[PDB]
Amino acid sequence: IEDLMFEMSMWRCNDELRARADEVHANSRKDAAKHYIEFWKSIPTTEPYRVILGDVRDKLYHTRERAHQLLSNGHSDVPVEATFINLEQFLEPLELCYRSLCSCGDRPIADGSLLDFLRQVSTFGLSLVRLDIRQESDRHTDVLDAITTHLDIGSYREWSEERRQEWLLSELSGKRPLFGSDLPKTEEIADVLDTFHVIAELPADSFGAYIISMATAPSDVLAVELLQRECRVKQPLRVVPLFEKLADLEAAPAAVARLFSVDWYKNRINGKQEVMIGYSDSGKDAGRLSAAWQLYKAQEELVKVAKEYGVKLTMFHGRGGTVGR
Amino acid sequence: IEDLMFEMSMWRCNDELRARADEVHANSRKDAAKHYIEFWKSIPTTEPYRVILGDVRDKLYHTRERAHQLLSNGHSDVPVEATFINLEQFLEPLELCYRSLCSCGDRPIADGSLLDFLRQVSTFGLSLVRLDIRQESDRHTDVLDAITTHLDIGSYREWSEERRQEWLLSELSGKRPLFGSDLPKTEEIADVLDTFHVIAELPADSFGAYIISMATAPSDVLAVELLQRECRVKQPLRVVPLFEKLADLEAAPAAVARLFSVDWYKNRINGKQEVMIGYSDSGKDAGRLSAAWQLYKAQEELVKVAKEYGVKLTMFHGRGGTVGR
Ligand SMILES: [Cl-]
Repeated sequence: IEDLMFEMSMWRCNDELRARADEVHANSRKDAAKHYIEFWKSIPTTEPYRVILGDVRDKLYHTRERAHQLLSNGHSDVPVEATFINLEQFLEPLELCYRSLCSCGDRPIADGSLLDFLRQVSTFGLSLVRLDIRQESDRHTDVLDAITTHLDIGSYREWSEERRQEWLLSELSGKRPLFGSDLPKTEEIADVLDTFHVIAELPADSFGAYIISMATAPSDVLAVELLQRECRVKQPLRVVPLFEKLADLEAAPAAVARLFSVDWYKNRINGKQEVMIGYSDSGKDAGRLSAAWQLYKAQEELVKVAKEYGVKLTMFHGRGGTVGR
Repeated sequence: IEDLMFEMSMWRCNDELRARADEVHANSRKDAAKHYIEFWKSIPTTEPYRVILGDVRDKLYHTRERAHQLLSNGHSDVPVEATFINLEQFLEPLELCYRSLCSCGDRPIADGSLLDFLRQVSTFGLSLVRLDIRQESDRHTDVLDAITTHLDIGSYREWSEERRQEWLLSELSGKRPLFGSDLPKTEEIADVLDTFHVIAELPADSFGAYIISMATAPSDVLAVELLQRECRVKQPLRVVPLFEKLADLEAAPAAVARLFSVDWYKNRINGKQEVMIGYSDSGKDAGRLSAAWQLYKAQEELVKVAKEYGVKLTMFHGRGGTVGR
């Protein structure tokens, strides 16, 4: 950011960026700000790009200090409003600089370091990569079974698929909390519940998708959805199944259509769905050729099903480095 | 405590108090401890009573400091283990000094300042007085009705006494949380829920009884019990009805017997029940004579009911200062 501030030494801006620069120079905090090396003096309105980028540097500093404290200890005294909280609270001031530069005939300048920076921000965000959480279905099954046993209502394990679907649906559309603090938990059970609490405690733009290994029925996706909602995951992430064994690839389109049939999920999925297609285990239990061909059929029929339900499908290819995977 | 430390200058103790004083002088924290004015030097095992009472002063000092912080700000860094947390963790060392003194033929000394102190602790505890929480039944009903309405299960208001009873019982004996953070609350609703949260945050020996104004049915007491359990009140306080209007005094023995009829409540009540008897409103809506007489009969029949159910009843007489109350 300091190198970018050095280059954005222009003085022409449109009335927009001038107004905003006046805003920042208003709350300029006439202080020494000696923790910085460069630009430790309050930036003058002569060079307005440097003013706005100056506020951007302050919010970066405080974001770094907050993350470093949050990591090094368990907590941080750094105020959240002093940091970039949004993926675009960061982007906004840079967008403004770009609009101003183009407005003032400086598109060549704007397409330089400022553009590089814009693409880095829009591409990498506040957390360099979005993290996926992958876990096998049977662990979610164990969790739910502990819950239904504890609620004196049966055993989710022993329940047929239809019973699982109806119950999960009723609990997702219901308004009463499920388990409480007093739920008996295995180390595994508490592992997955705690991972959900960890996901809820953390920023939304840090995570990607929750991938369910050995997914076979909608009860598994709905299970993860309910387990998220009940772990108070404020902005729950998209759930995606992983079909890797060959039989799962044969049965996959049927299962996806049956999932989209659920009006609730089709309404909350918001027209977009991702499903992972594994390449590792297919050519292991059956013929490599049979695996490749069945994969082709799988992609084809998955797209068919998604178009049939008016949902934008993006398929996740779990390819390896070796041709055998 | 310092004056007590000064008088307890004996050198004879039994082996019990000797062992303990040696323990305390072991972890004596060989430091300056200059915040105290008197006894700032590590107390020598020569004066064992002073060793023990000296530790008592450390725990009192830290208890006062924690209480003062907890009051003046919202929180305290003072570790809880440094304080007296139990109303008798305090009593123990003093009991020990008393036992030791009597062992050594010093019962007279034990019956001086030490005894006064024992009685002051055992009578006033860590919180000078135990605080009652009183609220009228209709407010608990409003809360419950908001919950049953929000849970799309009906209207607690419109429900018969029997329906209220069966539902409350099922919820008391159930293990699932009731409402969540998303329960719509009036300012009154959130008032009573918040008082329960305040009760849960605070120590148990700080509170006494929860008095229900306008109590008429077991549903009212069961209601307060459920609201305590659901507000995570770890050690819920005893619920006690208040009969003050003349009709309520007439119906009181019946309503109290009807309460004891619920085996669930009678088994949890631990053989003890308190019920309040108001003296203010009776001689206002009827005569003073009719009210006095009805109060007498009411006490009589209440005792009969409690003896029939093997419950030790203690009655709370809300007498005023004027004869008319
Ligand atoms: Cl119980």
